[PDB]
Amino acid sequence: LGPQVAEGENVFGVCHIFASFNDTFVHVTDLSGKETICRVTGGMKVKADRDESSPYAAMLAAQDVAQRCKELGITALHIKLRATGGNRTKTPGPGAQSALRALARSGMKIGRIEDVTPIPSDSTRRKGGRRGRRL
RNA sequence: UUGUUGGUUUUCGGAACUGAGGCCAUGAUUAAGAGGGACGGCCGGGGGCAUUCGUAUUGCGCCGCUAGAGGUGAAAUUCUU
Ligand SMILES: [Mg+2]
Ligand SMILES: [Mg+2]
Ligand SMILES: [Mg+2]
Repeated sequence: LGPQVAEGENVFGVCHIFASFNDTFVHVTDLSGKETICRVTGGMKVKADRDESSPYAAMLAAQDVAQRCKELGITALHIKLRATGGNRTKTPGPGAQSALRALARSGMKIGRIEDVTPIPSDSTRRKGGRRGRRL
């Protein structure tokens, strides 16, 4: 079902991983990124909203992305990790490691890894007020 | 400053204006680790006007795949074939 490639050569995809503190997205596209092979999220694997960002949920999602990518015919992935970005946090959420760990452990070749968190050159006011989120 | 009068022969001192002189060693303290100002080469997210760029947030159009997404201590209001 995949492309006709020599067995000494492999076909590359791009896995956009969006690891927030509320959910994890494992999204594999082609090199252009316009076409999609398989987007599974951490909320598609758990029943509780609290666990949508869990490392376990991120691992299970990465595993479904790995199987679909292989059956479609992807063999290697370029990783593009991102946090929420913008005015929000820049550290990737707890599911970032498990998703990338699960991809490598699922027999998925890894190409180039790069952080793509959108960083503002300063921007819109952040939510919370000047006194912040007084939790 | 002439005692027979008066005219005094008058002189007299002072007070103004004015010209030419000489003479004074002729006449201006210093340059504030006070200040002002000049100049010189710099220096600075100092101020005003115009201009340029940056990515992000939000919205929209097209395309892809898909059933969730979001949010939280947990949720729900909310968005969604
Ligand atoms: Mg969540
Ligand atoms: Mg959620
Ligand atoms: Mg406190």
